[PDB]
Amino acid sequence: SMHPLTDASANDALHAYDTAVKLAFDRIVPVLKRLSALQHEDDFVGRAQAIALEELGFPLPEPILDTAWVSQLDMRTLYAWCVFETYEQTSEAFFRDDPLQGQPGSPSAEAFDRFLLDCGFHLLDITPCADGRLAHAIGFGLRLPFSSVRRRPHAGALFDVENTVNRWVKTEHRRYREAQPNPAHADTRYLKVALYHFSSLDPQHEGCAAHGSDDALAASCGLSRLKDFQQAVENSFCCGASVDLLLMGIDTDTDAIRVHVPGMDGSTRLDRWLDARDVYDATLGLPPDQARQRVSALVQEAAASVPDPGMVTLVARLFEHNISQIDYVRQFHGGAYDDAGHAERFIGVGIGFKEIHLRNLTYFAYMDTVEEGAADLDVGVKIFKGLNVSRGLPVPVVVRFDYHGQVPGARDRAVRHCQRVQTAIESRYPELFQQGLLHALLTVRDQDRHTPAEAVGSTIVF
Amino acid sequence: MHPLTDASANDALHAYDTAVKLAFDRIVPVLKRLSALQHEDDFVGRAQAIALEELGFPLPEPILDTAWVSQLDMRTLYAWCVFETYEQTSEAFFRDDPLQGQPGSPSAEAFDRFLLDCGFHLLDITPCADGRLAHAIGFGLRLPFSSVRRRPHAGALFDVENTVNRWVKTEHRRYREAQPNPAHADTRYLKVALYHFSSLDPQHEGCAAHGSDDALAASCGLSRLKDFQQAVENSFCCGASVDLLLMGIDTDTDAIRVHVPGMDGSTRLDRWLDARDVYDATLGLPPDQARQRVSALVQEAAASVPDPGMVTLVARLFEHNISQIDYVRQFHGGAYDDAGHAERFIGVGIGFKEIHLRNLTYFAYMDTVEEGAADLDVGVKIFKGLNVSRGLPVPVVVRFDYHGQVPGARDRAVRHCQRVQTAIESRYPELFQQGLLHALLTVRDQDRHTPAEAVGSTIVF
Ligand SMILES: O=C(COP(=O)(O)O)[C@H](O)[C@H](O)COP(=O)(O)O
Ligand SMILES: O=C(COP(=O)(O)O)[C@H](O)[C@H](O)COP(=O)(O)O
Ligand SMILES: [Zn+2]
Ligand SMILES: [Zn+2]
Ligand SMILES: [Zn+2]
Repeated sequence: SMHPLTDASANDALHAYDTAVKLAFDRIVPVLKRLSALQHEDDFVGRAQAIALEELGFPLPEPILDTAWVSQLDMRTLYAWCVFETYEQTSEAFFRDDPLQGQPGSPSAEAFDRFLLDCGFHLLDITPCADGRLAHAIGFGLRLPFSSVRRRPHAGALFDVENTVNRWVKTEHRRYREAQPNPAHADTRYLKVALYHFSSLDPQHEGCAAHGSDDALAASCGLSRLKDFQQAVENSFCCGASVDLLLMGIDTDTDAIRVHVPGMDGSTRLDRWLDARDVYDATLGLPPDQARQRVSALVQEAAASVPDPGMVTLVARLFEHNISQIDYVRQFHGGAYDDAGHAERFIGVGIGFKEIHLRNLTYFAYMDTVEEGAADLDVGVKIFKGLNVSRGLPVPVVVRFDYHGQVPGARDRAVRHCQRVQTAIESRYPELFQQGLLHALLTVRDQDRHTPAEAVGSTIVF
Repeated sequence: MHPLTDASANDALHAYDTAVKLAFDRIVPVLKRLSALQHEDDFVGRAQAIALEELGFPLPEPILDTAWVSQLDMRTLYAWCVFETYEQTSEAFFRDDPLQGQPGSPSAEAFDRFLLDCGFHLLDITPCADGRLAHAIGFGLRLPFSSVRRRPHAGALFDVENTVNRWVKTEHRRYREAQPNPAHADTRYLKVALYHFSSLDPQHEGCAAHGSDDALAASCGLSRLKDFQQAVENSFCCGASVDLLLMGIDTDTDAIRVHVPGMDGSTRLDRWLDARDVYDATLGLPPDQARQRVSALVQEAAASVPDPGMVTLVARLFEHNISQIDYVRQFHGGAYDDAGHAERFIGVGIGFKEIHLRNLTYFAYMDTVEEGAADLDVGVKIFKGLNVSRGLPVPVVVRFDYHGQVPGARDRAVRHCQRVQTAIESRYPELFQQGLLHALLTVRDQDRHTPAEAVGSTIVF
């Protein structure tokens, strides 16, 4: 890679990972086209199974192939099935092989938690925008181990203030009772980050659709939620409780971040920021340790007003990491992603997917209640009415809910919550359903341990 | 062949009718060939090449490129092919003038002069909208299309009040431009009502707007004619009148019959002069005499002493219709086998300037669906038997004329078309959702002689 701070080996491993997962999804349609052409031939059911097993790595539903002759092979359902099975194998390998090398207990996960405490933060809770183009922001954009971070995605970065406050009490409680992540009377803070995005190449149409592609607006709402969380904590607990804040954006064309370096008490400005492109150039010609020393100087000078020193160290580390992602896009994507808009393979709805860390793989819509999250799901369906329905393909929806395995009943409740979402989806797009253009897979994840999600129902039935 | 038949004209018109009808009827056979090929590797390539050869255009690629999922969407291709065929048909009408009767054509200039000599400064014709009469002007009466206002209506029930308004507009143009002639000149506006009947099966193949009763269709057509005249005479001072002509046509043979009127439009409903008796009466005569005998026959069939120019003009229509009688004997055995409805698409809105062939278009006049949905429902039921019976969609072409001098009239017309489309999609949601009904939106600038313009479609990509 060109920049002396860039992790060339990591760019290689990351690039192979992205390429392999995308290829698995992209070979579905060529395989299914080939199958469609065989549906009148002699041993089609047998032939199809062996073809699918050999080129997709999993079989197809026997009763679909069996019943093709009545009307025709139901490719819409087969497409959904294959997307679902590919999601499922992808997901499995994530938990089993740790492609990002960031699982709990991994060297880089423990290391980042240690560095974080060294900067005076005992938990990094980041809300990116739920835009599928930001799904790699943690693992690729900031090169952080995914298990060292609380990732809480929302459309336009509008996280839930009340639930954040509660995550803070939980965190405080484990500090008091288990000294995890650290002792309770250590001088560390909860750090809440909001991460907006924008398009340098098409600043006006390809930005954050939840804020009308107005960069200034997405940054303002993002900061406004940060400030509310901070105020909520101070007003809700005795003895000067507080949190730290960080506002950031990322360019969906180049993956370069920009940061509004705050001053000690959270003071940040919306019109001033440090851009990673600018940092990258100021250091491109230096030895690593001198480049690193310049990043700190730049972050320090860029502070809205006198900043907290740990904040400088952490923020400097994020720029150092993003530099690798900047070279990544330059070295693998001509300096600008050809898929500037939405190109996602399936819609994910419910709780953020622990295991999705790839750009443009999943259009995510958060929803804890259906009658509360329909809007974002609607934006996602209309996106896919273009990506998929226009090609004759259905809209593959993957429902997710985490649960605490160590709580009796929790798994069954989450499974029953998956089903009310499915029931709600079926009511809401009744036409798309009827026609075979919308399908749902239900999944649940024991968040109490590092284990694969598990499928617990589907709109595909035999 | 009759001594008065224009042989070569009969060939040219036949060559035209068979050409356009071939274009439309080649569609199904092509789509049948494509359907057989949709599992082959090079399907898209082979289909495009078949369509170019056969229909002369290629197909929407999205529909071919995705046939492997749903299967090949024939209903939508068929509609799209009918629309594309209509566009090529229509564009070539204005480009090539197959009838040799556009504005400024020698034929049109000749006939405009002849109408003036007969004492008439405008010829306004309402045939029943029935698809079996769309060729009445160009084939049946051999008139240049542009020398004539054609105003079709179900059962020939034209708008009395709007016709008076057309008379007013005509006089005004005589006053201000002396076009077609000075206002003081002793000419009259001529309104014609053309009803039809079936000589082979009079009980069921007649004018369905009037229950296939010949008398009712004849008498309602006259009722409108009288009412128009009475309306002019009552609404303006001084002279203020119009001339009238009630005619029918047999849809089995294309013979006309004229109720020759007295000078003041005195028309008898029970007595007519049938072109078949004219035909037989003059068949053994050399042309010069045959023309004389047609004259004396029209003179003698008048209800009371006729106007001299009316006698001349009606004699010319008989002389002209005798060729069309020979036409149907030559190329249709003396009786069309498509005795009934065999139209290739529904047309709604204003009459189609460019449509002049028998059983090509089921036309439903309407300003809005809210009115004349009855007339549209009739067509839709018919195309359930013609197209939905065999799995094909019902193709609708909406047309509105607008004055391409009024600023924004084109815009107004386009929005009028979409207003109709919404109303149609609401009237037949079952067919529309099952993809068994599609609409093409066309507007035509009626201030000059250019082709209509396609402005939207239910087929969407
Ligand atoms: O970070 C999140 C939230 O969203 P995402 O899955 O996108 O990261 C997970 O809940 C982690 O497992 C937290 O760890 P724990 O549940 O043990 O506190
Ligand atoms: O009656 C007609 C033609 O009847 P049809 O359209 O049914 O053949 C009109 O005189 C003109 O054509 C209208 O406008 P324009 O002068 O532009 O043609
Ligand atoms: Zn087949
Ligand atoms: Zn966004
Ligand atoms: Zn009729």
